[PDB]
Amino acid sequence: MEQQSYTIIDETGIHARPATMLVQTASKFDSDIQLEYNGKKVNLKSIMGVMSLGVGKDAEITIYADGSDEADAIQAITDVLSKEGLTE
Repeated sequence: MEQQSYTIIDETGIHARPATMLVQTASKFDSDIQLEYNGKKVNLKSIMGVMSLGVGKDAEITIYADGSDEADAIQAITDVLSKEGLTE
């Protein structure tokens, strides 16, 4: 039942670094985190979910973990999505 909205600048998006990160990070907790967009709502699956919503520069999102380690997820999940801001 946790959640966290953001505003990144990765005009490239969830590349090989943030993608592989969310895979292990999210898969670790196992809880389903629904990562939304300024005009969309899906799971931050990276494989396509994030691609569809487009996580470019200034990309606004809203994540929600609902499973078991839904809180711990938010923290480590940030570091992951936070990596996107380390680009442009």
